[PDB]
Amino acid sequence: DKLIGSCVWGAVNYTSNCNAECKRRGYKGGHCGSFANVNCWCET
Repeated sequence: DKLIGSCVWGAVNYTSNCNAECKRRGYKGGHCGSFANVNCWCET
């Protein structure tokens, strides 16, 4: 998975629309994961 933004509010590069963000960038989709779902991971 490609990381390109923080799912948790406060962290640098915050992006709530993880799914849309990934789609907009150039990935099929995206989903928040990692520790406490703080990182947004784009489905490669």
